[PDB]
Amino acid sequence: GSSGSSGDVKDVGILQVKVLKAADLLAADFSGKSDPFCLLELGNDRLQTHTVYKNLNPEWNKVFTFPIKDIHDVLEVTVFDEDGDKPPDFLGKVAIPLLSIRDGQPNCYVLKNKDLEQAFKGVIYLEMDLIYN
Repeated sequence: GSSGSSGDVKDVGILQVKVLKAADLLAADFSGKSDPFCLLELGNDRLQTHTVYKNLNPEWNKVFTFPIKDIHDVLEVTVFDEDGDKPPDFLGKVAIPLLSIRDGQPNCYVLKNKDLEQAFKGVIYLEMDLIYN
């Protein structure tokens, strides 16, 4: 038991993500509401947040931990909008290199679409943290 689990390569660190919430979220329906959701995808594993209905600003406030295989990786949080039988739609994205991760400060990351060159609509607040084994 005491012995460790030595064997598989030693990871460089761990990326701790914390989904706070979303502000100024575009409205899919005419009424003025939507059922968006945050979907974290890194390396090979992926995790999403609880889907909130009848709310333009879902207070996710969740946490997600993923192994850091390559320090040259980049986490991307794509928020879509679930529409019943119909599949989810793309409502902007956010690309941020782990390196950038300096401190656990609330840094707002505007939702930029494939054309990062410009913006899309509203912004988001994601709190990430870089850890080292």
